[PDB]
Amino acid sequence: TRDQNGTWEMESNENFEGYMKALDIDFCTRKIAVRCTQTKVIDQDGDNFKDKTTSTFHRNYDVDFTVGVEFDEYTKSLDNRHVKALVTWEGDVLVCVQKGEKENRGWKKWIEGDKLYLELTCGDQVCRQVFKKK
Amino acid sequence: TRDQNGTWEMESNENFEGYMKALDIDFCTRKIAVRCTQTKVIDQDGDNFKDKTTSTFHRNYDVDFTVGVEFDEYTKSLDNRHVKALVTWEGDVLVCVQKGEKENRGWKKWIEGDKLYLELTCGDQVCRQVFKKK
Repeated sequence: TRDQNGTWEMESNENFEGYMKALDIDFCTRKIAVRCTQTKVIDQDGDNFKDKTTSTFHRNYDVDFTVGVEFDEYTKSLDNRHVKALVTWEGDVLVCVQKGEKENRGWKKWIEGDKLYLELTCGDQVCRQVFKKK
Repeated sequence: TRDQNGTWEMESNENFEGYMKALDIDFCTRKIAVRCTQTKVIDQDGDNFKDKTTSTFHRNYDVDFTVGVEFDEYTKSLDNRHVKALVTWEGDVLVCVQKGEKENRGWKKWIEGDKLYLELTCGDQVCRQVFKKK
């Protein structure tokens, strides 16, 4: 049949790497591409085609802790280091010190209204993230 | 408030790059991380916390065309090249030639049984992908 309409999920993919190398695509772009599942949404009206390809993947980083109990954190998919992490309350702020190779490494986390605030520190570098409640 | 329970979706992220460089993280890992959106699911029981952060990469690539009408394609989900793409029917197979810098570059797309087949060619490298209805 000629009718390709529908939403399609990729089930096998052979020699994706050999093809991307022939296109001279760099190592990192290739690494992202091979991790993605692919969904094709095809809308076909006779000889008129609309093809939307969605590339996606997801990874999880999970930490469990008790306030006041030191725990070993292995920072997988970040810098892959071991730190000794200790979380305390300072007011209504959750404060963590990650003792290890890097000095002044830690974070602070707190709620204000309907937003969660996260400040990640290493050395002189601070990263500030803001999350909104779903 | 001290209640951090819930699902939190990241809305802003400042100096994530400077923080990761202070952790000595390589180019590719830094590249993937800054492109992911972030969702934090926090389960809080007194001072006991579980924080599951999911990092999601998600991109859409849309091509629209009419069979037999040449169109301009910018391959942003692969090698970011401009090609002149022309799609024709060969029987019930959709055949495309992507005219441009790369020699013998094109693809073929067809339905066989109940699955969608996509064969991508550049030079002597062929990639075969198979899709099922989702």
